[PDB]
Amino acid sequence: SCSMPLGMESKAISDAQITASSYFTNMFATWSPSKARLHLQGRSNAWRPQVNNPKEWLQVDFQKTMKVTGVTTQGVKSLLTSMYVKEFLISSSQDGHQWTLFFQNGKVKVFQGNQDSFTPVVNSLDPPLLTRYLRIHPQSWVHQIALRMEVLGCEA
Repeated sequence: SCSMPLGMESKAISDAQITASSYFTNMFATWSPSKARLHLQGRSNAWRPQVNNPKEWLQVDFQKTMKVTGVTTQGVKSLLTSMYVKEFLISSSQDGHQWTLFFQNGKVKVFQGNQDSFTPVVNSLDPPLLTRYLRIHPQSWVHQIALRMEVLGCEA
């Protein structure tokens, strides 16, 4: 009863609500944070950071506190090239300035992500995370960091 998609795919979460540490742009494509939407199609249809390293992150601002019970991630296949995140961390904030890593079994939880560029993977957050802001922190990837995502949950 608390697993509704919050609005990445539907665009109920607007472009302005999605930001990142950096993003990759060249003459071919512009992989801006607001392209990180589950199942999005087109030339520029995922977020990619400017460099591939675990210092990079993607942020969503719900604009109020929500109850988050899962995240869904997907990579992207750009032309003939596969790109996906294999493992990631999650951090959260109410105020947008002080952040907390999501913990499980005594330590920072390393979420197991994708195994291809096109199939979604759902990761449960238990206990649920009550938060206004979410950040995803890629830790390992195939070829390049690329993400499309959805957030699952309900009202706080």
